[PDB]
Amino acid sequence: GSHMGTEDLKYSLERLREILERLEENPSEKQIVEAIRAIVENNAQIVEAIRAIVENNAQIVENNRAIIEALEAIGGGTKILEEMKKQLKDLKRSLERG
Amino acid sequence: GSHMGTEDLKYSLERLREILERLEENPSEKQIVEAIRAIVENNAQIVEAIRAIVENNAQIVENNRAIIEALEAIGGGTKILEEMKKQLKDLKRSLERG
Amino acid sequence: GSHMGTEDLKYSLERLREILERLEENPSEKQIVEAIRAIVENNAQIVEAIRAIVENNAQIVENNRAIIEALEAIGGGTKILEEMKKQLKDLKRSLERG
Repeated sequence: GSHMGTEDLKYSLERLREILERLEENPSEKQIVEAIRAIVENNAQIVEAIRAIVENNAQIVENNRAIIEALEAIGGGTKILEEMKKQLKDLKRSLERG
Repeated sequence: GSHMGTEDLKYSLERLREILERLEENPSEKQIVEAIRAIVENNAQIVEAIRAIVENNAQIVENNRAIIEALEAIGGGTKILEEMKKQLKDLKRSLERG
Repeated sequence: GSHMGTEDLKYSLERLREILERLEENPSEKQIVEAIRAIVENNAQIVEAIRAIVENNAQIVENNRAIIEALEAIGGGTKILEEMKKQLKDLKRSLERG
């Protein structure tokens, strides 16, 4: 699995903090570059973490549509059909984004 | 549409990577500032990407409530009413956050 | 509440922008470190904002499962049971991630 945890992001930034503190205490070209490096890598980690979450969210959206279809089946003939079908289409719209 | 894709974030960071590599190979005031600039802009892109996603998530939460109301209708008289109504309120709580 | 708003992230980055602009206009060791500092802090804010959102999303996933159980109850005997139960398990999988 390529899924990244929220805690994983935190731990990476804790290291970044250390580097920052070292930079502030003893400003230098080395510490500046190392600080930037860590930030650049961490930025990727954040996006990658978001990616996995978004992909999961997409599955949830699809799952939500499955509920509607099942609901409309057993609720067949009930007014709710008029509005629940509209929601399904809206979920599809969301499904195609991420 | 102002929606930003996950891939869009990646591509921006790929450019950032290039700048980092140039910085590391040839440290300089120019490369430092340019690296920082790219990071600052990319940070905005991440938040803006999150914004759109969160706004979509808010709509999903509202949509989830719509399912409950439709469900409670056809399930009227069924015990589930006691608990499903509690969920709806919880979804509302989430709806008002983002 | 420890929940952070999307707007909160924006406002922080607006300050970061100002620092960047000052850096670009007058490059200096001071502005470089201050720019990095702000970025490091803002990176934490982004992750913390994500954390709260993800935790909320987890609750939504659980809530979605509650809908299924209520649906399956009133729809008992209906074919939908075969597929809706599969979704519930998939939601559980998502619930255990974040």
